[PDB]
Amino acid sequence: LYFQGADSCIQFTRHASDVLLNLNRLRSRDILTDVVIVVSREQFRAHKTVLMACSGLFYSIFTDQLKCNLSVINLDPEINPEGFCILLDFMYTSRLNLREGNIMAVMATAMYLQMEHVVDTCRKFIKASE
Ligand SMILES: O=C1Cc2cc(Nc3ncncc3Cl)ccc2N1
Repeated sequence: LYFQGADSCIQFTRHASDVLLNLNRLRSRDILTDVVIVVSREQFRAHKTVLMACSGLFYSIFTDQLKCNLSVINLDPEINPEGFCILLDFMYTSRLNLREGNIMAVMATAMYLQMEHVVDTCRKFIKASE
């Protein structure tokens, strides 16, 4: 549906999440993906704009006039690829699959990627688990 928003424009409730869903479908089909992220020898295709929109690190990389033309970006080879995969999934879905078994790897990776709200959330869940 839609609603009358604060600015008095018509606002579409599901639009942002539909856009994100459609970008994730493109990613699944490898449509218009323009970068490969390499972690611990594993490769992940993505759209630079989505990466930038979610991560301070990717924002810095792709606004650099030298690095914005790289179509392959290697990350720290100590990054847990599953940690990366979970965060990439989050970027494209809004859903973060946080578990006791993975939380430390996810949090370290989010710190490295400068994903501040994810780092905060990871912090709170650890606080509670201790
Ligand atoms: O009304 C509409 C809005 C709209 C968006 C799209 N786009 C996509 N659809 C499915 N998978 C990926 C993408 Cl990017 C296609 C048809 C229509 N029709």
